[PDB]
Amino acid sequence: TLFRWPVRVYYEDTAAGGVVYHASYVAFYERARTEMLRHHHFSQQALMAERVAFVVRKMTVEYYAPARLDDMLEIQTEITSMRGTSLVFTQRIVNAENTLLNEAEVLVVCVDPLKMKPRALPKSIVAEF
Amino acid sequence: TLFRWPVRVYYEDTAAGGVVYHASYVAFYERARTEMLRHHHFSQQALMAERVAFVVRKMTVEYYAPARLDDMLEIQTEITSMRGTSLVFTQRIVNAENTLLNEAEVLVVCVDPLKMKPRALPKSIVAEF
Amino acid sequence: TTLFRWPVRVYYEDTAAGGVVYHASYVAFYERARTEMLRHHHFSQQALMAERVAFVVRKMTVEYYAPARLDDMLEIQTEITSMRGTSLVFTQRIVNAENTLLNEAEVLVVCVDPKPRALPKSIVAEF
Amino acid sequence: TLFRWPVRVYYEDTAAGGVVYHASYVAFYERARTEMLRHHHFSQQALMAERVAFVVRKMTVEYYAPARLDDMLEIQTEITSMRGTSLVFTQRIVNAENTLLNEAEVLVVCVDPLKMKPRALPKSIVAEFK
Ligand SMILES: CCCCCC(=O)SCCNC(=O)CCNC(=O)[C@H](O)C(C)(C)COP(=O)(O)OP(=O)(O)OC[C@H]1O[C@@H](n2cnc3c(N)ncnc32)[C@H](O)[C@@H]1OP(=O)(O)O
Repeated sequence: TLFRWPVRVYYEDTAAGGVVYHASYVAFYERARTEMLRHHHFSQQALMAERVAFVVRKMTVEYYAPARLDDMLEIQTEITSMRGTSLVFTQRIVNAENTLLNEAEVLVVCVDPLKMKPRALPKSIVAEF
Repeated sequence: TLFRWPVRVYYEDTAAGGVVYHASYVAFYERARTEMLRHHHFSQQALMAERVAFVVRKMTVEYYAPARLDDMLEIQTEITSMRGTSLVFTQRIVNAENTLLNEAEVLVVCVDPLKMKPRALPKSIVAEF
Repeated sequence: TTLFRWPVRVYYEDTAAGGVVYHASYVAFYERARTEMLRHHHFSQQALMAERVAFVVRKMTVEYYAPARLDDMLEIQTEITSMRGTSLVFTQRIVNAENTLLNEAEVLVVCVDPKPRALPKSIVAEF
Repeated sequence: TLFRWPVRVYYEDTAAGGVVYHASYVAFYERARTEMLRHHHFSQQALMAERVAFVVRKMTVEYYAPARLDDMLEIQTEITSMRGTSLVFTQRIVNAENTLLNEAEVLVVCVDPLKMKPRALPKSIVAEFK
């Protein structure tokens, strides 16, 4: 089920061309994943209490049009796949005119932050999604 | 042919998990492509002179193992495909023990800096690579 | 008075390997708050673009009293405490959810032509 | 006893105004302090494992002139005070033509990172910087 997250573009996100730096979008996507989990009570507390961390294993981003300084964006996020130890997030960013700026597909793996090796998906997360 | 670029990991690149933040690698890869171009005399000055800029159209990043604070990394970069308006860079990151940490494939489009619309690769770029 | 409040959530991108917010991240947080304060007083950046005005930091002093951490919801507090000629001073501080004072800053900002120009009369009148 | 460190300005460091973002200089200064420690044989990743870390307690930065894309900068760094738990770094940034761009003064405090509580500077670090 879709989760929406608003993001304002600030000077820090821009680059010399007047557009958002392409790596800043990657950070925006991470914020939206974090907020989606937070919304489902999967805070860092609840995660690291039942043995977890989440790390990015593979990420594909396709860039169509730029965001500019002071734009108000919407990050849209869905969990489209769940396996043994991993989830796939399907994400995209639109601007206030609903113009599609870029899209991402993010494979995420559940690990142990001390040693960082694949841990099975907690059943709480599987049932929640 | 392979272009090698060293990158040191600083606090600004790390996050609270104690490893490099996944978006930081995207910036590392960009620096290596910039320095690869610079090695062939395609500086920012030479590119502006021939009315050319490069933008990332699509990027896939594979995260195998973490970099940490104080690691001296080597980014390895090769141009593996050259189309009419487009270049594909294949890149990878190893640490000082030559452990493969990370790999990327980057589709880069040639645009004019005025309209940001695609344009044919400069003949010098085609001839050089 | 001019006191403006702005919330900021701490994300992974803001943290560093020590487990706390990287010290340069606070500098960005303070800039967002100045930007939003100006938006609240009807000086969005596209409006400022139309009046030929930009703002650049000339000098800043930051005091780091206690750290912010991943997932903290912070409040940036911002006041314009002086204005004269071409420049103005922002006084800013950051508190966490317990109202612990984490940080404070004094920022000298100069109005420029996107070179130093006098403050707009509307900006001075507003503050 | 100055320590010099070069830094190339990349597209990631620029902002919409065409110049380096004012917070990027702050990161440049941190890199130079880290490299000064590294030149004197100290690794902050290794020190972390010994429950030793350094945090910024106070910083002043003055911006005189901008850096731009592809500039090769030199960060210049000295330790000007050292006592108890703390060090003062005095730093500046010049460009390739030796134009003074930026200056900073940074009060740094040694802490146990587990508790984020100050501690005496390591004896070997004191020995190293006089
Ligand atoms: C390590 C990874 C990061 C790498 C480098 C970075 O980016 S560094 C990240 C940015 N820097 C920081 O986060 C440092 C934050 N500062 C601190 O944690 C602490 O100030 C610190 C141990 C240096 C110093 O603590 P001290 O109390 O011994 O020093 P000092 O007396 O000067 O502190 C001034 C005021 O701050 C208060 N104070 C100190 N620690 C506090 C805390 N944890 N929670 C609430 N208040 C605190 C003091 O009691 C005092 O309050 P009163 O004046 O009201 O009596």
